[PDB]
Amino acid sequence: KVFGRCELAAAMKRHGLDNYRGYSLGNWVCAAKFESNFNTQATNRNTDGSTDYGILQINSRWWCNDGRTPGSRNLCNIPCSALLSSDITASVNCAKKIVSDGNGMNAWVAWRNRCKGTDVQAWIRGCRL
Repeated sequence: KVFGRCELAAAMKRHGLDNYRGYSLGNWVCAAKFESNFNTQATNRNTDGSTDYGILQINSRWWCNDGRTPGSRNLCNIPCSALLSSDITASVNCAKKIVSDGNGMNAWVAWRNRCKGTDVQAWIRGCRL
């Protein structure tokens, strides 16, 4: 499923991401936009053989099991395919573990390179939250 930007913002707020660990809602919407273009089915292979899954492009080396990433952890205790659901609950809860890991949202290359230091709240203007 491809989200609308306000529809995603509403869903992320419902699941408690707004100001989670100090990151306002605009950061999470901006990250999703540049990681996946709001597409829950987005997958991307990495050079080391791991794969990124879902709206926040969560990686199979550490956070989920896809059965083809040898010597990998499953810290969110889910199959990676669960991150492709139009229900974003698993993606959001796993992201809550990731952002608490220590590096914050710098864990997402796209957020750091494309959202950090910008007017992220522009991503929720006009939305009815």
